[PDB]
Amino acid sequence: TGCDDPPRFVSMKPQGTLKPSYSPGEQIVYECRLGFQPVTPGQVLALVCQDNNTWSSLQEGCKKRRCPTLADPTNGQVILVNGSTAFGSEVHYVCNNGYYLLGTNISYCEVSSGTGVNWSDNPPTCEKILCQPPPEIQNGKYTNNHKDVFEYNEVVTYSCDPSNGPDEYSLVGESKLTCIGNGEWSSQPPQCKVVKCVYPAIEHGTIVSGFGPKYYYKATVVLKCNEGFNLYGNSVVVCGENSTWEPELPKCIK
Ligand SMILES: *[C@@H]1O[C@H](CO)[C@@H](O)[C@H](O)[C@H]1NC(C)=O
Ligand SMILES: *[C@@H]1O[C@H](CO)[C@@H](O)[C@H](O)[C@H]1NC(C)=O
Repeated sequence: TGCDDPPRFVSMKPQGTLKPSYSPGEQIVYECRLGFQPVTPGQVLALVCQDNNTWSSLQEGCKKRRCPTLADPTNGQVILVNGSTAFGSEVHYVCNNGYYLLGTNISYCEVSSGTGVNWSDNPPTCEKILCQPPPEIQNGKYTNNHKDVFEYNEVVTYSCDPSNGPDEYSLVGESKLTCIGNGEWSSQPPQCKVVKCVYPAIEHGTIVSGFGPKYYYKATVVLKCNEGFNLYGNSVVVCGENSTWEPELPKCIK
């Protein structure tokens, strides 16, 4: 009656295509699967429908190929996340602080070749993160203007110039910015401009805090009403970026 069904193997497959039923004496030849290689090259792998209607005994014949081992790129590292360079395993590339990755971070062990295995991508490099000097602004000299390039985390501080005339400047934005990316700084070069707010006045209400001669940017003035009045607006104002009291001035209604 024969042997109708053949057992599937880990590392092998029938070389050609199978028919529904086999009769005794016939043989199925096996071959390494993709990504495998012979355990003992040359050794012919085949099942034989024996005369007892069973399939003969065939040991496992191939073994997972492996992509070449990989070295850590300079200033970085390669991670065998799967614990080997086996076929069907992936590696991750990462760079040390101060360094960015140039290339493809994840590489795959693939049977790109009809015969043989190779990584899907070449290894990246790790390039040091050097960003160019920040732009000077109006009356704004950054530190190390004389310097030509800043490495990672080098920090520049922005200096407002001396007064053009009577009233001095007030540096809007953040004075200190740092080199955090290969071509990136952390903050925009901050505007340095004379910011002064109008003296805060309130009918029936005294100025509790402040009294600064000139209320420059970020000055802060607390205000409260005179005896008998109930506050209606917000007690604390802040000299604004646009020289406007932020928020609006309070009122002191009966
Ligand atoms: C190998 O590791 C990666 C990352 O954890 C995971 O995505 C993948 O499934 C793993 N593959 C194997 C064969 O373990
Ligand atoms: C690898 O880099 C790509 C961009 O090249 C990014 O989209 C991806 O999230 C990164 N993955 C890892 C594990 O670093």
